[PDB]
Amino acid sequence: ENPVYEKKPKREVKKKRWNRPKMSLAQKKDRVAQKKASFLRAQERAA
RNA sequence: CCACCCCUCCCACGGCGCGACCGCUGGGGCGGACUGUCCAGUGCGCCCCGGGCGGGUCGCGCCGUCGGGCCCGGGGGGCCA
Repeated sequence: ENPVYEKKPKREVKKKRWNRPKMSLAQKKDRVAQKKASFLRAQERAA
């Protein structure tokens, strides 16, 4: 009788990011700086 | 028409210090993610700037030059005029 497809109307999206963004070079380069500081004050406090 | 004496036009090229324009670019603040075996650190989206730098566009001031304009225009020597 009526095979034609009435589409579902695209509601206004508030646009929030459920996905985690890609970690930038500055952050990645700085983490390994913080880690190699954290390791050397885990010796200076220790020894 | 040119050598002589001031001034004046646009165009060309080079220099120079200035305006008005896309990038680049430390710090002040919203907003959110994120990191570190101390509370401390790092991008990020709207904007704000304290700045400088050239790229070229665009528009100036002034200087350069046996400059180009039938050597623009106005106050003795050579022209297949």
